[PDB]
Amino acid sequence: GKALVIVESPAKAKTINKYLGSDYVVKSSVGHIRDLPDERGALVNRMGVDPWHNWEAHYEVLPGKEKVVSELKQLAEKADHIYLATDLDREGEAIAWHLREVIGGDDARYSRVVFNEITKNAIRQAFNKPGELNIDRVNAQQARRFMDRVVGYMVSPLLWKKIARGLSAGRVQSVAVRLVVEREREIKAFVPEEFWEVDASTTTPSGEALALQVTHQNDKPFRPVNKEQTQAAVSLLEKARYSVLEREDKPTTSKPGAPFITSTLQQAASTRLGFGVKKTMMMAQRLYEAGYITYMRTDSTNLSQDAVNMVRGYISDNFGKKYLPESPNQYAAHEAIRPSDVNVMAESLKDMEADAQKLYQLIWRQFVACQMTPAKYDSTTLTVGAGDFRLKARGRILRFDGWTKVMPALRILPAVNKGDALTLVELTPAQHFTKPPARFSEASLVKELEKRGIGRPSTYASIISTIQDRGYVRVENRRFYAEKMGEIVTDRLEENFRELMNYDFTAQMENSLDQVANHEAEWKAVLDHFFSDFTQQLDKAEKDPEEGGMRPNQMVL
Ligand SMILES: Cc1cn([C@H]2C[C@H](O)[C@@H](COP(=O)(O)O)O2)c(=O)[nH]c1=O
Ligand SMILES: Cc1cn([C@H]2C[C@H](O)[C@@H](COP(=O)(O)O)O2)c(=O)[nH]c1=O
Repeated sequence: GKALVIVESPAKAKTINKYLGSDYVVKSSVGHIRDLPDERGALVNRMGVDPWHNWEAHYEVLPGKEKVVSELKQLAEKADHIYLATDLDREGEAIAWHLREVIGGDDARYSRVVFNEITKNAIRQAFNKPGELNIDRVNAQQARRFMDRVVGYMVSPLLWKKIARGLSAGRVQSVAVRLVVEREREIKAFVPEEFWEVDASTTTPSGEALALQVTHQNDKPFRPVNKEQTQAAVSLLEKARYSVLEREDKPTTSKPGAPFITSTLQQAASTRLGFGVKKTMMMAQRLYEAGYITYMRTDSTNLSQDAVNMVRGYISDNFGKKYLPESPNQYAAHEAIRPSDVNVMAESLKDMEADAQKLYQLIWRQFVACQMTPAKYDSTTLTVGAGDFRLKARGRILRFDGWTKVMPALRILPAVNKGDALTLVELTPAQHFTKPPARFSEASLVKELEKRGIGRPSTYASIISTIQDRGYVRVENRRFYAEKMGEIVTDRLEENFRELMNYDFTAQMENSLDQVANHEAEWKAVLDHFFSDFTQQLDKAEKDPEEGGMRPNQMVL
């Protein structure tokens, strides 16, 4: 009469099993078990969903999954209750749904356990008050896959006939590419502008060196545009008398960032560790399944009181009172990506390759740092007057490292009083040129997608990978480049699928899927509205170019 517990991977099973008594029998589904394969029976067949028949779906068991199916049913009868312990997100919710449909039986036999980490306490609480499968979330998850399937299978064929065979269309992927093609064109059309800067080396009364940057000439910002203007300014600066007009000494602080969420974890892992989005999410996943960190698909910077209290204890013991804030820091109930146990160091992780330990370390330090006091600096700003010019010297000295103490080990302005005379040693004119917009990176793109409300913790990685192996954009030197085909398709889609390509409408769809997940909308009605708009767009696109249809990629003579 033992209880059955189902998870989606052997790894999770392994870990969760350590915290489940003998009353439980943990089993992995090993994959999704089941999923998908003016109406056209053949189109509907390929899609596995019927837009013209109220979104009737045809879910099939994946290859070689019937064995696992019969393995679960068999274990299901022997169990008095079935616990679907899939991941906490919608996809996890849908997988749980599919397992229940297959294994069949009374709904009362099923509980949906949710937990953001696989630890003794988290599993305890998760299995103490088991919840029910949330059909709204399942519907929100299926609504998403149905529309993605629709766009994919209905827009792609049009692309094959108008542009090229094999091209793919993606509800969100095409919008993502659009961001890259837009950036590509801003860069292409950028005309670098020349501007100059003049730095001045001076000596304080006490003989110390003081590097100054000219900021103003005649109270207006100093922005010479060419060599002649710079020379004229330089010959004036060469004869001027330098003196400190203002000495601004102010205490400043730097606060630690918020604990990681999916998008910032990917950004930081990419910038600091050079890790790609896929690599990061793959390692993050293994760390989560091994019970080392909380769920890695989140956009919440929340930290549980237990997590906060465990880290504050670590900070007090290992860093001291001055690094412990009066009260815990709170940022912006899911959780941030943090270690499951702060006392587990990156070096102590079992069966994790070097890079996964490094990701853990990144996550660990960010988590610890986020609960530490601010770093304190004594900032100094010197405003120097030189005839009609004003020069600036900015300095900074660390007064208290605070949170930076958990980060790896790492300009001193000389002492000058206002009114002091400075001696000019040398003037250095430097030619600069405005730089075109930076190219999207592994990080900055997810960030841009997060910013525009387009992505989603559990889609960022997928979106980034999907737009790459299909000839639209390519990553070179850890940077995105839009391919000719990416621009060609993006122009076609913007012209004939404007609503589908619109950033706001795309962000709004995410809101609409969230409305479904929160019982504020009904999935089929949301799918109907989407399909209505979609088909209207699609019908015009299929027409001849002279009818306002999509332009073929021909270059007629
Ligand atoms: C994995 C996955 C998650 N999700 C999400 C988005 C939501 O932020 C998250 C859980 O949100 P919820 O608590 O509002 O239901 O699940 C999808 O929409 N599709 C997916 O494939
Ligand atoms: C300036 C900037 C850099 N980055 C990144 C991406 C890379 O991780 C890193 C640049 O390093 P890289 O040249 O070695 O690739 O910083 C962003 O993600 N956004 C930005 O706005």
